[PDB]
Amino acid sequence: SVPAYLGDEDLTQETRALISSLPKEKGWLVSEIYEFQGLWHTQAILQGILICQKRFEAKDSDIILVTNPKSGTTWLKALVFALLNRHKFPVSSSGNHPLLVTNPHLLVPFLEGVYYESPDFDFSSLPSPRLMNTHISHLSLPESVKSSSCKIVYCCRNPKDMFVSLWHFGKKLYPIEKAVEAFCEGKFIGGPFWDHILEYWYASRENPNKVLFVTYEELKKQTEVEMKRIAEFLECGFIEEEEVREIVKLCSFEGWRDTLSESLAEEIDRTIEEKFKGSGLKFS
Amino acid sequence: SVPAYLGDEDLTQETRALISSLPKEKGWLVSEIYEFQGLWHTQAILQGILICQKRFEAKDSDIILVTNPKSGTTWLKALVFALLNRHKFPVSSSGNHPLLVTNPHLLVPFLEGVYYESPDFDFSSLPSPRLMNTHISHLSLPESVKSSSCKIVYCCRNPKDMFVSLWHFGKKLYPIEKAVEAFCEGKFIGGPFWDHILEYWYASRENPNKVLFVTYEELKKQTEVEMKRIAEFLECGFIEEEEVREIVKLCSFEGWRDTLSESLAEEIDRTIEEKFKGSGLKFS
Repeated sequence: SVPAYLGDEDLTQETRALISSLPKEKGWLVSEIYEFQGLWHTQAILQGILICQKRFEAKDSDIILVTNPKSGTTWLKALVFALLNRHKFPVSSSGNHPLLVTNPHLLVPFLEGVYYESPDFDFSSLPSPRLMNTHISHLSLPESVKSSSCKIVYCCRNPKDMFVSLWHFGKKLYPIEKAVEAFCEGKFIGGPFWDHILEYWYASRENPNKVLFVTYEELKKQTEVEMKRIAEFLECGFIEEEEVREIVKLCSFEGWRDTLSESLAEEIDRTIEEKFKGSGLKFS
Repeated sequence: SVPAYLGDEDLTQETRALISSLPKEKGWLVSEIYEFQGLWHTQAILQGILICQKRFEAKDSDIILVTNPKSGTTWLKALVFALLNRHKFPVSSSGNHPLLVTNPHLLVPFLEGVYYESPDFDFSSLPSPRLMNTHISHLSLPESVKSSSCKIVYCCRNPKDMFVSLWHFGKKLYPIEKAVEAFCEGKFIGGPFWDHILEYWYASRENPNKVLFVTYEELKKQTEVEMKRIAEFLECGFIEEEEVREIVKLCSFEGWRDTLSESLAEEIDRTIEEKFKGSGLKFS
């Protein structure tokens, strides 16, 4: 009858009611999720964001990569990080490049977990500009990130793709057809999914100098194309074609299509089209 | 005729000669390795250690995991980190546990790369006690780590195992028989290998309250056994049997034996036995 007990008890001696007052669901998949600023968070993700907002101090030099919960981010982390550092750490430095020395999930911090398990971590001690990547949805960014001039890179994956993500946990740690109902309803780890996509979409169309929307499927189909387009969203000059090829070349060392059945796909397909009808965002 | 150029140019405007004065090798596998305090480092690893020593401030509360270059450390990182945090983040917290929210290579920092690519990073901002894990060999520890009371966990893998590690790079980025000659000679990324093992061995036998030596092969054979032994090297009380089982159980979601031929194995086998003859350390 009490939220779970996770870390830094101290900062929880005066902050533990807000959490215990939000709507929560249930089932067996996840324990006690809570609805915060419009979305349902696992208790873990929520305690983080909660300070992740109270403390994060953006810098116009930052660059936030936004992705969905549980889908791999390696390549998305290794990729760009390699793009920015082409002179600091030449893409030709092979074994000396940060990607051949340090795991990509230490080089590009997930605030959420940084603030979750290490609430005192000092991001101001990392080098600027900064590269990191998060799960949050628009309307929950650190005041500066919103009122600052960094650069947003939103990396979207088809829901049916993001769905399998959350599903995995339910496989590792009410069949799949049930979990889909929840996903499509929106009271599911990370949803209602059609908003953990549409505001960064309309966010990109509205203020294209701060927010960029890239589909993970196109990032894969034409990697060199999308990268040329990403580097032109937060840079200041020209980028050779061979520059982009040298980067992807370096990063080469880093689904539903086989998990859902036609009906559950169509089911999500029916909600995609609907939720995304008229918005301009069409899913392949 | 100049070492490569890697990051923070600033701190390299007065420090760049030391590097350019150490012995170096060659071949094609690696570019320009340098011998520092007895060992050969890739240029990257060396620039790190170099400040990693000038700056790191140990805390008797720390805990350093020492491992060899390139061999996977996930499970070794996920494992212990889970052991210490059994109350801060209950092993039963499943999806809320730091291991189901943050990649294990961000939770347990590799100083080397932290100091390499982020020289200003403030480790004093992480929570204590601290968990991190490094590649260095004994005689290169931060003054405090040596003159402090933290706790060393050295995780050794058979050389022929560590060898394949360094070899991999030569596969991704002079056949294998040649690389073995270098490994066995010692002027190879990380060697002379029989010392990136024997001082933490005699280090453990000499001061068993600070340095522990665990073979990765036993860590695998009897995971619950070794863990009970690790937790008793840097703790202060009793640990249930089911405690250890709950931890490994949680971490379950996280070679040469097929790469070397009998002759090259025996070749390294001939050097193991020799280098390790009389020392007490015998390899299976």
